[PDB]
Amino acid sequence: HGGATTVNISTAEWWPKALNLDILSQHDRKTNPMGPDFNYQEEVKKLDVAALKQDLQALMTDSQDWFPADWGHYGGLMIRLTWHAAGTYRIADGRGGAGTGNQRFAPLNSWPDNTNLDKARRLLWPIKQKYGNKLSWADLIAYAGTIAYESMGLKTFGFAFGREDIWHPEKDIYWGPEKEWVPPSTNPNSRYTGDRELENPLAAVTMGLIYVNPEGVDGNPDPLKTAHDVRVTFARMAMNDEETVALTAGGHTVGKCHGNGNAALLGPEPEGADVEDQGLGWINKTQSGIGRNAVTSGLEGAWTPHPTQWDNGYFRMLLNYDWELKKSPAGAWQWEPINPREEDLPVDVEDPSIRRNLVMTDADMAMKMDPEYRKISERFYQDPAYFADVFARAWFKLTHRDMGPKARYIGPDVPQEDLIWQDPIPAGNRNYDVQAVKDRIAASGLSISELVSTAWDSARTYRNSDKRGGANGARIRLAPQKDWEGNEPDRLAKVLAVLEGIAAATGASVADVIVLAGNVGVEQAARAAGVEIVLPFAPGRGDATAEQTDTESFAVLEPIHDGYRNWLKQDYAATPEELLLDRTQLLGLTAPEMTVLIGGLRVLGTNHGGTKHGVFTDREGVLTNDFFVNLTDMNYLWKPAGKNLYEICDRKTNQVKWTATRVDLVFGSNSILRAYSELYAQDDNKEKFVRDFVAAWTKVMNADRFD
Amino acid sequence: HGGATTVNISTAEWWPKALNLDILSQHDRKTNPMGPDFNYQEEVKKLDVAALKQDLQALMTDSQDWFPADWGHYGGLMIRLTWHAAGTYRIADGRGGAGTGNQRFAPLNSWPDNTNLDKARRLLWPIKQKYGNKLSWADLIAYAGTIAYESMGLKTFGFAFGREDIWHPEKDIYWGPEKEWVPPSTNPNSRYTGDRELENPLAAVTMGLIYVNPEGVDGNPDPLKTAHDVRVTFARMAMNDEETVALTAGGHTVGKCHGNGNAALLGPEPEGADVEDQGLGWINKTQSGIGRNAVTSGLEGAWTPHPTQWDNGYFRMLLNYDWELKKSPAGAWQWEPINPREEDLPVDVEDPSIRRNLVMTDADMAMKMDPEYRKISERFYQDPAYFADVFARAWFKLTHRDMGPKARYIGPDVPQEDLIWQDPIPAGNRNYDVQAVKDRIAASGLSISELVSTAWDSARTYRNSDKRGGANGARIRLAPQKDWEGNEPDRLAKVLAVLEGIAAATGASVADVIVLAGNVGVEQAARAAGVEIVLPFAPGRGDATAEQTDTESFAVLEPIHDGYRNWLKQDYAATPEELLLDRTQLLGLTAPEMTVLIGGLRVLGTNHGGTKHGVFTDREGVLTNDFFVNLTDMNYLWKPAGKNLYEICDRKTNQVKWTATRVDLVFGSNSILRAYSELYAQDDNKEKFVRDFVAAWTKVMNADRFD
Ligand code: HEB
Ligand code: HEB
Ligand SMILES: NNC(=O)c1ccncc1
Ligand SMILES: NNC(=O)c1ccncc1
Ligand code: NA
Ligand code: NA
Ligand code: NA
Ligand code: NA
Repeated sequence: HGGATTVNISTAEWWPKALNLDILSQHDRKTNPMGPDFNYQEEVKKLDVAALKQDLQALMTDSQDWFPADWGHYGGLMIRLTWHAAGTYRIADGRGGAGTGNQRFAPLNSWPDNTNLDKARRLLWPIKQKYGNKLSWADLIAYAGTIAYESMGLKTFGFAFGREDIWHPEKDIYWGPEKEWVPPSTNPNSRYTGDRELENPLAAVTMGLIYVNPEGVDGNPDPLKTAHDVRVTFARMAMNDEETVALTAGGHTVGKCHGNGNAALLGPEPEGADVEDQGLGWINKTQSGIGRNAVTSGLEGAWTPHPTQWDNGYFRMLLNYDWELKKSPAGAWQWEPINPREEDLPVDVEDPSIRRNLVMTDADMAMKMDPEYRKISERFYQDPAYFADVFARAWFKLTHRDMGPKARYIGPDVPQEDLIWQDPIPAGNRNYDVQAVKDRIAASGLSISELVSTAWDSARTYRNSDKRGGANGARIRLAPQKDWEGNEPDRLAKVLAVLEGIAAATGASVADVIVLAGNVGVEQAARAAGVEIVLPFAPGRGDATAEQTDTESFAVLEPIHDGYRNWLKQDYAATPEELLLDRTQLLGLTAPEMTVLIGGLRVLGTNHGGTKHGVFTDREGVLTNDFFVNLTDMNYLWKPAGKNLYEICDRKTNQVKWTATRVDLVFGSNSILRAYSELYAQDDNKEKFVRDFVAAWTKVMNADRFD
Repeated sequence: HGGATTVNISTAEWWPKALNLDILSQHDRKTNPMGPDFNYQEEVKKLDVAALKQDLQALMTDSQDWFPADWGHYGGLMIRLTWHAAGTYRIADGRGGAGTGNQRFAPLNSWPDNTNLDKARRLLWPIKQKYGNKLSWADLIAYAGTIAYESMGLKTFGFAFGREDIWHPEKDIYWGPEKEWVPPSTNPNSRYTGDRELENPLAAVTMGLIYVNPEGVDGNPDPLKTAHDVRVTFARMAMNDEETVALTAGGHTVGKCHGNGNAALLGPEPEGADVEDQGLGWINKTQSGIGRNAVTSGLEGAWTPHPTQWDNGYFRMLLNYDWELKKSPAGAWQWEPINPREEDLPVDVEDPSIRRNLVMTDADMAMKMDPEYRKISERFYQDPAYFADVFARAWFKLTHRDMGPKARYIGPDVPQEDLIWQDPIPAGNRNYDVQAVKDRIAASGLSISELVSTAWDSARTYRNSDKRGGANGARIRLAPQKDWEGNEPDRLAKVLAVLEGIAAATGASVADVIVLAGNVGVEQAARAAGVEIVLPFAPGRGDATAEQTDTESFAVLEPIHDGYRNWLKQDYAATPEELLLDRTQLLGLTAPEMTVLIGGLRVLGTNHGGTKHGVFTDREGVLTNDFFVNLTDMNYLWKPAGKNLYEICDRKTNQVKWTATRVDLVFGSNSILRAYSELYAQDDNKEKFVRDFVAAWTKVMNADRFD
């Protein structure tokens, strides 16, 4: 046969550095099986949430013969699922999280840490079958641990629904440079550089772990290094000290470690296992892997005397006893108590009249041994009421920190309360005379550059990874945002002065105006070209207050690179086009959209700094395919002027016609991008360019509109 | 930053064997930049072909300063472009060819053999700009060599238009196992196995060569090995001895080898070159690479005294002179004449008053030295008229062997003649009473299995790689097809007997009936389910005669594997699911379509051999999601029964409920496919399953309808 039917037969073997444009073309018609008028948001509403919880509760104690629930209670497992489902989230880029059901596809379905979560997912199947298209997996998975906590005795803070499902792995996510699973923090391709600093975009200490290692740093028990490790990793998943302790205690307040066997004797991870395993993994055909002779972490024992119940066991065991390293039966550093009481011994998973042992992971010990955590552990020990209130919030934050604003939240249990990390925003003045505001905007002595940049910049923060950022809420005017360099705070100030009063004058939100300012500016550059159109408009945006604005959090959204405005804050070690590709992907743009947006924003002179790189025109401020036209023109030759800069030179005359950056010239060099640049440079495609630029513009501006 | 912005950051690093489903999801909305009501077939019609040739002719002698035409004539280069554009085609799978404009994207844009074709493509740009959306690149490229031949003095047989463009590389194509360019025919990953046999699906002797090596087999001049090499490679691109000679002589009757420099001193291939090279490649910044001090093959000299003119020079030089190995200035085995005449010396590319040398490649020598080719070379020497008629056809076959049937051909120069390799088919009886034929079909004592298999099998031959195969022409009834095992010739015979007379009785083509037979059978299994529908229908199919049917050619289409009917002729070394993925891709099916088609065809008992593997039903012959339902059901466990077989067993009882093949179980193991199988197993999706199966069924049946 002659197809390329295995995954490694790619064009990525000869040119490994080459741009990964495939990440822009994800989740398209052909991969998606749903109809095209399908819409989950409206379909989920129709779901009998009441009945659903009837059945999740049901299941938690319906032990299946093919994978026996510890003590007749899957509660433990189901929480871990949801923990690990959410564990992947990182604040740098917002990627990862419970938000997509990413865990039922590779790579995550086969991470060491996600061991046996394959079973959990399958245990849920029959429910997802019963409820069908009204209950995505992403949601079902996010609920499972939450109902589990209820059934085990915790009042949880609430729940939303409305996480749409995907149908393949998120190609856009970079999980770390490692080549094998769980390596030491020094190998040829280690993610640690310098002062043992975890390179600045990742949240786990090694590949295929969720947050940290349980045997301690690099397999080497040390409660106080571990402590440090925990503090950074959780911080990068947006959790603070209080939250972190609360979560760890809260998790380990139920359930068990499983390591009562020989790890190596387990089958291959689910992506490695063969068709007979029903797409599960880590199956053990040699000996029994169910119930009691079962291995998962390699660690063995339960943190509490009653692991199917919510109680204070975790700090009671941790603070009362003294603890000491020992080795699981599978052979793993764990901590056990030095001569405890039989009463405190969790019993056996099959036969309740056999007492087994207790454990602590190195990360559990970090809670006692670290001076800062210790202070919090004490607080929850003698104030359980607080512990449970804190934890229930943190679990709910954990499981929703990536759904973005409350516009998208759905179903009966949604905290009516506004959390600061829901980046809240008022509703906007729905209706009023738009055309009037356009009128007054046009009046001001305000250039198309000024208009369009500001509008662009309010909008450019958005990212689908976790649905933060956007035009909406006009957080651009507020701190910390109005002082960011890339955001040009002088230009900004000036524009807002105008637009704030025009918005005051009109009772249309600064946001709506900031946007409409862009819109106008486009239409002006377009008309001046000769095609006159009205850009569409979505009024209704609120104006979020600085109280409801966690400024420390918003730093991860600072633009320190924006190709669309030829902005680069430093010289980074990633190429400035790789950088753009990242940005573009997070906006949710396609490759062609990315292509037009450059072409247009160049010739409208939106270039940050009043720089004129990639402004291939005499007709600056006028929406034309001029960029694409001179880019593709071989009357010119391109010369490096060092460092993200080139000179465009006439071949005959040798004079320099313009300058440009890698961001600009990537569209004339890359074969797929030059396909698009050639398209728009065609004589017959000036209307296409302009219709097209505008659709894309519009798309970006309505990026965060969940209404 | 945290995106996966370079190509090698994939899931294909941990599980290299894993199924490449990405090949099914190619050429989708997000990669495609055109509008959605765009349609090229109708848009090309509007093109001023007359003016186009005015300009191609124009260009052939408009030498550009940035890449100087040999003698003021690009003719040579432009032919080579089109040759190499078409060179990629292979008959095994139909993949490769001029048909898509695949050459302007990686990998082909950077093959060693395609060296400097990057310049050719760019030289054409301004024309493609001028004509815009009415002239795809795929067509423009296919024309360039054809107008070149005209302008140089050859009456070409004709031209079609209507090759749609792509916007990224055809991921489906496997070019060979090699890891470096042009290696020896023995390295760890060599494509040669056994008696130096080129493994049965590929048409070049090594990676990134078009057909064969010019320095001889493995760099080792031997006209008579080379000869053999040529004979097989060309045969695998569908050319016979007569055609092959004709083409080689015909090509080398104009143009030159360029090797007047230091090869190593050339820049990186276009995918390797940096943004400053304007997405060209092999640029030489150190010294001059234009005009005369120019390197391409490494060989140097011209095959004929007049290389810008069509003449008899090629055989005149080859047959009159005796020849001897020597070395280009770049250092390459070529053959030169032993003391020729100055008159016969092609002059210099810049200064016509300097005489240079002649060459022959080892493949040119193969024409003289091989006894069989020699006989043909003699024939063309003393009968130029014949040579040119033969060659013009072969060039036109070369450039159109992949466009499929003449339904798709467009524009003023199309040979009114029918060539046998256009797999011709009569027009069908457009209108007549369909419902009547349905009526009579239903009458016959003919099962849903019988109906649907036959209908499936007539249709299953189709492949988009080169648009051969399909329901149309009913070539299934004819030889060689009605004797293929997988095609079940008894069952077949029986059905046709019936359907032939029903078609005789009705004046609807056997093809239309064969299809409509399937259609009915579906509707019967569907109604019996309880959903009653009318499947759509495209009448109009002709019935091709066995005269207009090159039976040797049709062997490459024999189904020796069809998962959709659990058919496997042997035990191949590729996995039976990899095999399906290939088939599915060539049909043009998506992953979800692939998924339903299995689910349905199983339960309709279409399984080849009357086998019951993957027939998870009591209600055999009834269109239900039964397959998906029991597949996903964990009351069962799957046990290998050796060799593409498994037993589905009740966990409690240990009895065997059904059997199944890897093709069946791949949908319950693969994470992306089990996503789709779970979808269709949902309680709420029986109508979806059935609407969906039917759309897919329909798609397959109208696969070859270009009307
Ligand atoms: C929230 C929640 C949570 C959290 C946060 C956590 C956190 C954690 N964790 Fe966890 N875990 C958990 C919850 C949890 N957790 C659970 C539930 C479990 C168990 C369950 C069962 O039973 O399975 C665990 C389990 C577990 C285990 C065991 C596994 C088995 O099965 O065997 C381990 C090793 C761990 C570790 C860990 C670490 C290292 C950390 C850091 C911090 N953990
Ligand atoms: C048809 C057509 C054709 C064909 C078939 C061919 C076939 C061939 N071929 Fe060829 N070629 C050609 C056409 C051709 N051809 C041309 C046209 C040329 C050149 C052009 C120029 O001038 O560049 C060549 C060229 C050539 C060269 C040179 C390159 C440069 O530039 O330097 C070589 C080496 C060759 C080889 C060859 C071989 C080995 C073969 C096998 C067979 N090529
Ligand atoms: N390996 N882990 C288990 O088998 C399990 C854990 C928690 N509840 C039920 C089963
Ligand atoms: N390297 N080949 C050339 O430069 C060329 C060949 C044929 N016509 C024009 C230029
Ligand atoms: Na995310
Ligand atoms: Na407990
Ligand atoms: Na092809
Ligand atoms: Na000639």
